[PDB]
Amino acid sequence: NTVSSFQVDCFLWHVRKRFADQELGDAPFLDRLRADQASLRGRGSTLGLDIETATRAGKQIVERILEEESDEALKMPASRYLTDMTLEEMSRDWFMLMPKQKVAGSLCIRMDQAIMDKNIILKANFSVIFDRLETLILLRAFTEEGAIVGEISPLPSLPGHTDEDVKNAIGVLIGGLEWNDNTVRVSETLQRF
Amino acid sequence: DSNTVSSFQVDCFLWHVRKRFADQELGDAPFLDRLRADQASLRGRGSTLGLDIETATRAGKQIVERILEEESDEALKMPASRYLTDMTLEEMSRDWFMLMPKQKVAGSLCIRMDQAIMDKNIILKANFSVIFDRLETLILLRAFTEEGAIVGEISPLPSLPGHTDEDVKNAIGVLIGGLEWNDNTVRVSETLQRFAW
Repeated sequence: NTVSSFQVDCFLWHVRKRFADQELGDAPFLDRLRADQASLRGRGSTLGLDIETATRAGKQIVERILEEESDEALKMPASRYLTDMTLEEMSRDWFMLMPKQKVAGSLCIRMDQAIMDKNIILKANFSVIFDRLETLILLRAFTEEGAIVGEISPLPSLPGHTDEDVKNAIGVLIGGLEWNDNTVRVSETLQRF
Repeated sequence: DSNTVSSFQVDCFLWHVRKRFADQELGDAPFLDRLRADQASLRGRGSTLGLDIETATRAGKQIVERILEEESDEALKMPASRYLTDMTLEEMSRDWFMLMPKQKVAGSLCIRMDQAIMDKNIILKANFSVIFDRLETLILLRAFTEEGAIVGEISPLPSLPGHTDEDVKNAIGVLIGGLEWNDNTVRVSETLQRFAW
């Protein structure tokens, strides 16, 4: 497909662009770049296509090719690690005055019934794969003041958890926190996955 | 000088990507004519400079990996960081204890091992992230006996400046040392041999 090719081309041009802006890039390289820029512009018009749009489309094609890569020398795993929490934040000391604990989906859910009227955000350190959650390592609930008042942790002593298991556990946690007019928010990385 | 070998490598790797695209049977004739012609042209440029293509492709891969990471404009950014796990979650999670503690801070890394361990075969497993074919951020490394018992650890320190892949190789050496002085025989994981060393 002429269209598929063109998208890939606009995207690769874009990368050779950023490269030339990193101000590496020798003479004939900046020559080809200029020539390809003219070429693409006209191919754009002939195809009645929008370059910014077409660049975006080829980005998704190129992406899939790299994640598809079976070559050993170049292969990437790929699972990836997202950290919402600093190291200090994960291992930190916390206690509950009026503790509530609940195993669900191979996940241990905890919260302090005593806490009231706080604004709380849910931060999780966890791995993603294929644009969804793979393994949850830890998720903790923090008041505006950074105090920890809740935590969902994996139980490894028994089978693995889904991202379904996790999203459920969260919802169960928010709903417990809200009883005491706590307003509970969720990180933007927890929002996807 | 180097900007020309810099320019050469991206060209090599970008050709490769074009190749994988063409392999999917997606390109039209001009694209393929273009693929063909640039392969020949790339063959010339590596005879003259004096460069290996497979290696330069590899070289340009992280140059592009870089660019895709620093990409402003979210709709185009591609994260270059990846996550390797040698340990299970029960392993990563397990509490363990040293009969005879011996531990050491090394700049944002705690190095721990059990002095009571002698004449054993030990493997070092680690969960960590890696980037641009270099280790990026270690999460946990544990040292296991044949029977699965934890007898050592390297673990990141929380309140401190970031550690580096160098910080981590060094720390590994200090540990294998500690362990071999106790006459244990120490093997490192494949991920570790490839990345951390």
